[PDB]
Amino acid sequence: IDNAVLPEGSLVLVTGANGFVASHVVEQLLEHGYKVRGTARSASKLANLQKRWDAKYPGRFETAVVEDMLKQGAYDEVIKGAAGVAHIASVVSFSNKYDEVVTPAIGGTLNALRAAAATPSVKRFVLTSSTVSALIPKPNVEGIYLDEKSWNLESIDKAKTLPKSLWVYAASKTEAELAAWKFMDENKPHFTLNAVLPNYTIGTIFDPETQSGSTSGWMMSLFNGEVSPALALFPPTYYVSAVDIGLLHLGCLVLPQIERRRVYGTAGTFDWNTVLATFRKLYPSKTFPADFPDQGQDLSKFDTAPSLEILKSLGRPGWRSIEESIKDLVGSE
Repeated sequence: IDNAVLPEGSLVLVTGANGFVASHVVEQLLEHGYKVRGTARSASKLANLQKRWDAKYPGRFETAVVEDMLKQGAYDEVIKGAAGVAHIASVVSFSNKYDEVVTPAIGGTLNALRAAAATPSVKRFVLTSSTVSALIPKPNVEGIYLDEKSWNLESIDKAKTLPKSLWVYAASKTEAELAAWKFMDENKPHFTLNAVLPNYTIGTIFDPETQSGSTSGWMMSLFNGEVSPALALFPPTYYVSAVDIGLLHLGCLVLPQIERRRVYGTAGTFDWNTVLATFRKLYPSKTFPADFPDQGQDLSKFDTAPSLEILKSLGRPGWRSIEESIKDLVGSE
């Protein structure tokens, strides 16, 4: 990578490396010559992914165990020697008290930032956030533009008032990311922070046994013919390729021109009927559900300027298409 701020072969700590999105961040780091120390709550969580990375990138991936993200000193061992940190682990609480969800969300974010601030070798920190820190999609509503100053302030109220799950998740992601930027502003540490905000990530599932509770796992369920009533809870939104998400994290870790940015992972709009149409083109002889009721379309637009700058600097023309992203997940013919 031209002008990479982390020298080739540098070590990057990736927390929560067994997650679906996180595993694509790992893969792109390893693909570009970096060493990765990937954490999980137990070594068994990473066993299958470790075997893949041991074959594909021998000697470049190391499993690490961080059982408790919230513990003081949780990262004291695994941060050592790291030049970059991709913080993809999070504590997701299902408590019916708002503070019991938002407190560990913020705490897990700050715990990693504090460890990085205490480690002089860390030059770059990338936080995995979500487009829900900007908005929950509003189908068929015009005039919505999201830029790097857009925040889901609406979600905090709804999470405290509604007698839902999506709004509570949105509020916790919003508060966690705000706490990260506030940490940088209060403490002015020696490293630079960027955040990647994926929308609906579509790509290859490297380990289906453990990664099927993910955006791509739910899509794979539909490919196999299942029609959960829960599909109606997903509004029309933007997709993004899993490879592209990995590249966006890589660019946030190594590209000199990307500093203090919120990088939207928002390639194009889609709904479940777009997915079904793509399935039918990829597998014309496979049986798929007929179209779902119309849910409207996402008419919002995101400022993807830093995202496209990253992709171009990394040798990509632009976003991977939804057809290619879904093919990465399900194959073709």
